[PDB]
Amino acid sequence: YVPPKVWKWDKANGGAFASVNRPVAGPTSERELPVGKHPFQVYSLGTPNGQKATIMLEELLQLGFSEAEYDAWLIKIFEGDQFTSGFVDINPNSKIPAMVDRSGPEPFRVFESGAILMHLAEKFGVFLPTSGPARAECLSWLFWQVGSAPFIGGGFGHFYNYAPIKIEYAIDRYAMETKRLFDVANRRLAESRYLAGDEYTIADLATYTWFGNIYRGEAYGEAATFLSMHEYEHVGRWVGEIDARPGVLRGRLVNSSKGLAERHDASDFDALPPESLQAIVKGF
Amino acid sequence: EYVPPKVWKWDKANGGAFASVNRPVAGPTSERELPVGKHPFQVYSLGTPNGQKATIMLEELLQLGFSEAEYDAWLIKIFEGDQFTSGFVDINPNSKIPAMVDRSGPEPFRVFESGAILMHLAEKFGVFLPTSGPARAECLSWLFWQVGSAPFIGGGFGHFYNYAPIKIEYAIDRYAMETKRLFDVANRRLAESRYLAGDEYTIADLATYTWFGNIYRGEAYGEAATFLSMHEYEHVGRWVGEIDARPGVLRGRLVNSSKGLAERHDASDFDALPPESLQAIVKGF
Ligand SMILES: N[C@@H](CCC(=O)N[C@@H](CS)C(=O)NCC(=O)O)C(=O)O
Ligand SMILES: N[C@@H](CCC(=O)N[C@@H](CS)C(=O)NCC(=O)O)C(=O)O
Ligand SMILES: N[C@@H](CCC(=O)N[C@@H](CS)C(=O)NCC(=O)O)C(=O)O
Ligand SMILES: N[C@@H](CCC(=O)N[C@@H](CS)C(=O)NCC(=O)O)C(=O)O
Repeated sequence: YVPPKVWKWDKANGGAFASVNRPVAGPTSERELPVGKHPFQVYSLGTPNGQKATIMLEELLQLGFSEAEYDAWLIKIFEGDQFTSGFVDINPNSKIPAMVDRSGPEPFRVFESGAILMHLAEKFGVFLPTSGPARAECLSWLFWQVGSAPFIGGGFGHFYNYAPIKIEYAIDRYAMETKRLFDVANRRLAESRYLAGDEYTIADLATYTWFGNIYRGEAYGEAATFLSMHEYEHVGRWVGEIDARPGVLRGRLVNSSKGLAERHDASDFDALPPESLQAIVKGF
Repeated sequence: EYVPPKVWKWDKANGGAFASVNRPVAGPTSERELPVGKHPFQVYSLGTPNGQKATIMLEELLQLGFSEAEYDAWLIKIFEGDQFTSGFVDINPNSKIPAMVDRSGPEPFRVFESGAILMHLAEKFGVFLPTSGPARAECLSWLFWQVGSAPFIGGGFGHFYNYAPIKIEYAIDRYAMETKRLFDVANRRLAESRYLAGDEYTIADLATYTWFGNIYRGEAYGEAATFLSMHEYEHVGRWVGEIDARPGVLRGRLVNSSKGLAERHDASDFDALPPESLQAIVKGF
């Protein structure tokens, strides 16, 4: 194989995502989004990125902020729901999560999980230092997470778990980088309880959804063995602490095949068996 | 066909040119302190698109008269492992450029990641980022979009098309397709808006412009502009052309660059270059 002078879209690419991945953006059909009664309207799926948004909102509800009540509407990314006119209008990039803030007289969109986390942390004044050097430390780790997850999911996850052919050079490239990123976190968590200081912030939440899912064996087949996750004992400590947070236990279940399809009221969780909200096990 | 082992082992080089630095472990590999100059901001960087975000931002602030944005930009040679000295790891645990130390107050502190540097500076000086209101959310959305998507352009497309030792059709196709999709996102936005997050230039534009302009104008990744049909993105081209004319862009692009200044330690340093370099875009080597 020799790359052509001009790339053309003529072959399938993406494995399980080959029915949605395209070289062009924009909507593929006309459909409006549903709107509920609560101030925050979230359009998402319970992947690590969706979980950032729904955990953040559940964290705010644990603190008593009624302005954080939310409707979490299901977006099925294997089905192309991210390409409806209504979804593209709230996220031009056609990825979950995306949100509409309806808490004021004029609604507006917020897209990208990092922007959603920042927006909510700034609105309520929690989980992000409002000023001082600690703010810069938190932002540094949050942007680090956003800039590095593509290597873990779009790189390692894709080539290890979804690509139709196993490609040694690509698997090696992204397995190596994923381990390096876990080592960055592990070395930080050897010296600090949380990534950006002594307290849990949005930088921890953002990293945790990805790292905990991989570390505890729930993501990408046998990846936890493949990547020698046992090496990262400080990551493990921090995953265990965050796993225990009530807002994490609730938020991780939203838009999830193992939890709630959607969330429209706090009482929706009463439909689940009590075991679904109990401690995330660590052993085998 | 290849069969992955049960447990991954680091048994083969990976990275092409970058195989002399890419590792599955983090942390410092030598003890060396960072140099420190006289100015309030100390930047440790290289004039890649990500380094240019930092140096352009500082030059934009100096363009507005903010003397508190004066800076030393020290060169970090990423092919040679300068990013793994103890001094550099101390300011960026992730060992990537740009990173900086804010020495403007009584206690210095690190800021790492280009997006965090842009936000830190925009918040400090109250410019290039709406301080409140729905426009702030729009700006942050586009800025995080840039940071979350550049890995597909550089770590995906650029790597497989330009650096990997073997041309891998599936990987080149995956990331060429995604790079084009991201250009199309920007192109469709810029068809309806002068800038990404509204009518005015913000840090979201600066962050995206360094990458998109370098690819679009033909200076990144060999023949990528022809390969990716850059001529298709006329609104990206219009926006690149507008940002190209800003003096802070023209100066900041030249910092830590093999076609500009190796380092910046004072505003007069630019008088070492041909004067035309400050007046029109210079394409990198
Ligand atoms: N940088 C983005 C990444 C979001 C992302 O990868 N979303 C995925 C699910 S986790 C998605 O919606 N993919 C749809 C698609 O690629 O078509 C963020 O942090 O929100
Ligand atoms: N178009 C995407 C569809 C899959 C997708 O969006 N995956 C998510 C995780 S479910 C991902 O890798 N997100 C990267 C990030 O968060 O930056 C692809 O082909 O990789
Ligand atoms: N998300 C990071 C990406 C920074 C990045 O990719 N830095 C590259 C040069 S542009 C680097 O220093 N690479 C060194 C290495 O990989 O060893 C940011 O926006 O700052
Ligand atoms: N370790 C890196 C070294 C090269 C590198 O860091 N490249 C930069 C551009 S020079 C990149 O793609 N950064 C991704 C980003 O900005 O998110 C690799 O092999 O990809």
